[PDB]
Amino acid sequence: LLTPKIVIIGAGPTGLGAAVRLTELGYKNWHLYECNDTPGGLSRSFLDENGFTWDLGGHVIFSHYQYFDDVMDWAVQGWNVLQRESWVWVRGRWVPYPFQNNIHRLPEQDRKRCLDELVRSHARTYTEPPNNFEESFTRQFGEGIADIFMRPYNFKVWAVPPCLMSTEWVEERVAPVDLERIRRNIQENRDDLGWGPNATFRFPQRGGTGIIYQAIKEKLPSEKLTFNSGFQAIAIDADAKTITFSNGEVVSYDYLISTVPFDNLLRMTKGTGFKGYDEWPAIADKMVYSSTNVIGIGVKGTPPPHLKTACWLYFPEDTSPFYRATVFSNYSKYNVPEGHWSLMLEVSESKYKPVNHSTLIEDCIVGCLASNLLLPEDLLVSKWHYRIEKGYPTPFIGRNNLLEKAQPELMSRCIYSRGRFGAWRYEVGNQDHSFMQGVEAIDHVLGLATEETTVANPGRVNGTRATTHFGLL
Ligand SMILES: Cc1cc2nc3c(=O)[nH]c(=O)nc-3n(C[C@H](O)[C@H](O)[C@H](O)COP(=O)(O)OP(=O)(O)OC[C@H]3O[C@@H](n4cnc5c(N)ncnc54)[C@H](O)[C@@H]3O)c2cc1C
Ligand SMILES: O=c1ccn([C@@H]2O[C@H](COP(=O)(O)OP(=O)(O)O)[C@@H](O)[C@H]2O)c(=O)[nH]1
Repeated sequence: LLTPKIVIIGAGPTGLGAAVRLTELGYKNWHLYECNDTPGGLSRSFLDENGFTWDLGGHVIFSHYQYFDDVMDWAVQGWNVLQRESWVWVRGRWVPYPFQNNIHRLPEQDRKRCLDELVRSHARTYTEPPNNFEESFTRQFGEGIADIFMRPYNFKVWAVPPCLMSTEWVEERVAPVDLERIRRNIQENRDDLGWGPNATFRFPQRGGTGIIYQAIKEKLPSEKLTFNSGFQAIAIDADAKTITFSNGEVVSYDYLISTVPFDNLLRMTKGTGFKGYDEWPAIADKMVYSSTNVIGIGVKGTPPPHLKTACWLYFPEDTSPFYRATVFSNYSKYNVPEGHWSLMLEVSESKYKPVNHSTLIEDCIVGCLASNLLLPEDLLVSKWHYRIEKGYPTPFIGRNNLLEKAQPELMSRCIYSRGRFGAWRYEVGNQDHSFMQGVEAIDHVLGLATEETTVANPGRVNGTRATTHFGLL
């Protein structure tokens, strides 16, 4: 009776993060609402008619937090730990990831060009920092690496011209180069391997990453969770402190942990005394994102020799519509029926880059044949396609300024908008980040913590590993 009623909207990792922290604390006065039947949001998994396990782009787990690792161990027994083997298909070669560090694997002419332009851009200095991502990577890597990889690959994944993107999200995503190391790589044909936070990752033996959140759902108190299409939140009244759902039910909260898209939130949230309130519709309109198409191809037999131990593959060239392919069957044999393997292809989509959905599956197959993934004789089963409206929250120029206009106003009225699209911060938009934003929001609501470091300070969380444990393990 004395504790605040905490309501969580969304059973993705962020929402489930909040629910797990509350459960760990033995907190009783909360409830979680989800409009889908399945927990896990963008990290959910599917099982098809033919025994193929699929998900939304071949998710792998790589945690920045001891807490989240403990939760993984608690929720799921039976993990595979893999060494990342990732490649770029470009100029007819398999270039080890990251592209920019491994230009010695390009054909001679392209390698020379890449090296020469890197030397050239090193020779050019500038009074002001780059104003955008394209200016940044062009100055940093030179015109060779920009033209061959950065420019075409980035438009291909983001579906937004990179000159419209900010430059501060890149810390753990875009690897730097060192001219001396590259020259030596070229003399020795020495691959530069191991860079990045996912150089090692873990993957559940059965059920994909989505089994994590299905297991978590099972471990939480059933009467505190609602999974039902009628419980899609469609209006928030911040004065009354109520949520109205599509089925017409109205419920109260003292605190709201919202994980719905930030633009959706702004559009459906009413109240008085919000500073800047009448700007909210224009703010919502300015939030840039790409949609994501996932295509699953089930294949009879076993992968060809070059893909035997591959994880994921990058495709900058226009001979394929997908920016990435994942050999999902290499993450776990239980992902496919006996005697098969599988590819998962991702194709980005936006107003800048429209997609013809009626030909999408066939176009991907043509892409696979032209990109060394499939052969004409391959026998395909379980062709599958799924489209996600909000796939990547683009780190567009001005993003922070926009978030700063409204987020503090929402928080002052006990509304915490968190998660991949809840907070719209790509650089802390993976599963561990999201889950932890949920955990940290709960700590902040309950006064157990002064700050929410993940959502507020991406530099700090991605530079250190958080040490603190999860009690239930
Ligand atoms: C192609 C792709 C590949 C990815 N790969 C990786 C990876 O390899 N590793 C990794 O760690 N992360 C990966 N991610 C990121 C991962 O998907 C997210 O970090 C995570 O799913 C975000 O969780 P979230 O709960 O903040 O949002 P979501 O996961 O989208 O969860 C939000 C939930 O809210 C619900 N909801 C929305 N609106 C309402 C409403 N109005 N009413 C009621 N419920 C609502 C939704 O149904 C959903 O279930 C990938 C993402 C994509 C798109
Ligand atoms: O060889 C590479 C591959 C990717 N990237 C950059 O790293 C970013 C993140 O890509 P990744 O596959 O790591 O993240 P994801 O798309 O899965 O979120 C991309 O946008 C690229 O700009 C890069 O610099 N070199």
